[PDB]
Amino acid sequence: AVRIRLAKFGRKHHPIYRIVVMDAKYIDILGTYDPKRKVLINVYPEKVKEWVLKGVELSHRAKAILWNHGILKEVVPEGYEMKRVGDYYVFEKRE
Repeated sequence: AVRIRLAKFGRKHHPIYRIVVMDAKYIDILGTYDPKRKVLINVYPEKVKEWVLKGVELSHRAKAILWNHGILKEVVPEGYEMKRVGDYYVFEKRE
């Protein structure tokens, strides 16, 4: 399926992860994350609103980054709920 997940980028002792949209290059890049310093180097919030509200599945850690860094809070409207589905997370309309 099309999912939001992490892809390796960078070097030994300094790993870097792109948050990407891919089907299992990439469909879209949602941002760039540094796990050691715990910062988002780049983020593209218009891209994350689009894909997340499309019901695309997020990996646990892609969800964690975007939630903790308040990216989800700025872009996901009330009336959309996050659901935990197996290994993934999805946002969908309440009703």
